Amino acid sequence: SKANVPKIDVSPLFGDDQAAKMRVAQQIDAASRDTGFFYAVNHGINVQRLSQKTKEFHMSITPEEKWDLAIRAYNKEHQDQVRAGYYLSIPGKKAVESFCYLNPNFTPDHPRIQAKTPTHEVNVWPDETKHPGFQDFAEQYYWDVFGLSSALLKGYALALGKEENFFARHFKPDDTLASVVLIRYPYLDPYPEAAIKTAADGTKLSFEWHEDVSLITVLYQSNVQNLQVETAAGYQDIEADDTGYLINCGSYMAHLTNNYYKAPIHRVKWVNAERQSLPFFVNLGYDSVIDPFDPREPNGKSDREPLSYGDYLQNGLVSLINKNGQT
Ligand SMILES: CC1(C)S[C@@H]2[C@H](NC(=O)CCC[C@H](N)C(=O)O)C(=O)N2[C@H]1C(=O)O
Ligand SMILES: [Fe+2]
Repeated sequence: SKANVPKIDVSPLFGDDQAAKMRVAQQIDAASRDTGFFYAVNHGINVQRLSQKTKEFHMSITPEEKWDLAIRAYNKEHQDQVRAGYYLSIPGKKAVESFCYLNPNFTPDHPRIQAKTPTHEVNVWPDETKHPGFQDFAEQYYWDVFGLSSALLKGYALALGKEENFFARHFKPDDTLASVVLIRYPYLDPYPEAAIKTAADGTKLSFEWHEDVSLITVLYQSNVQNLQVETAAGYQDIEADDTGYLINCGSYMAHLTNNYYKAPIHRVKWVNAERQSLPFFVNLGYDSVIDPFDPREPNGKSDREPLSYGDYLQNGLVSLINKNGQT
């Protein structure tokens, strides 16, 4: 059965028509209370070019380069790379591979880098001559999707009865913990069975059920259907749409809203197809704390304790590896 995933024209969130912004907020509210997914359309980002530049990267990087960029899970020499870098495939065992990068403003002179604060790292990049234009393209993409995400956060805020900068004031270029992951799901013949997981209902999967570790997740994927969302009605297929961004809440949103906006449980079906999954995880700053609330209660009070974003994030990232494995 197909999940209800509405297409929402988010362009008013970039402008000054406040009533039009409220009508978008209502759609976000409805989707958030239903399956928890929607497609953002009329978002302004050139996703075809994103896909093409990502393809050029994934198909030309070499094994040597992958070792040289590898996170510490794959390369013991890179002890500072917990988040940022290359996540290698393991032919015959693990099909997916990916490249993660963080805020380009996390430079060696950034105060959180100097302090060695958890979850902050300086990005690693391949050689420019081997991948001309890639670093520059990827850094600008970070800021293009940052901008889209800021507009979406205005929509969420309004949807929850707040002023539009409720979330966005904690989402800032100098300190956001947001990440881009460029994931390659390959076509393989034969496809290794160890890379295929099986759900309790029999569905072959590439990644097991989870909630995202994010405030919201802003995802581009190729036009190959693969995601499913759990609803009271069972797991439902999310249709692909390679012209839109698939949006959903992460568990920090669920905490902040006392589950009024749940972090939907979702999973990735196994498909033997060469495709791309390019999430942007919208994370706040390390010390950002928003007081939890509950938009279902007249006084809006919640019995949840405030949680800093950095505490959330550090704990969540490890937990997800422990539950569904090292990606
Ligand atoms: C379904 C997803 C988009 S979300 C799910 C899974 N998510 C993660 O591993 C989180 C990675 C966070 C990142 N390294 C960081 O440091 O910020 C992943 O990747 N999966 C994607 C996929 O498999 O397509
Ligand atoms: Fe996810």
